[PDB]
Amino acid sequence: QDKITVTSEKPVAAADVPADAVVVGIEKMKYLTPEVTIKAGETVYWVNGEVMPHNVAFKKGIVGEDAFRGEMMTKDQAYAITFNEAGSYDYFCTPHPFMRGKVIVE
Ligand SMILES: [Cu+2]
Repeated sequence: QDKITVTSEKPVAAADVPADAVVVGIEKMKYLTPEVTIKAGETVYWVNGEVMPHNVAFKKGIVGEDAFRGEMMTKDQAYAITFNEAGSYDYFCTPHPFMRGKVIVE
């Protein structure tokens, strides 16, 4: 089905993120780590630092045949995606498509 596994449909509190996680922070309309590289099976967390809501989304054909739109995080919410397959995955923020980043899975 999908190259990815979503954990929780819902955003979790940043207080729920584990200490050893790879975390991509979001501040000032930017993903703070624009290119992160993990191994298949690892989970990436995004944590929104600001009051502007931000999500993580994938166009069609990137993590599956369909498009994927994560739920919106408000301030200090976090969001997790587990990447099962090796590859390069671009995401963007649905209401702010100039916000982009990528995950390299190997
Ligand atoms: Cu955004």
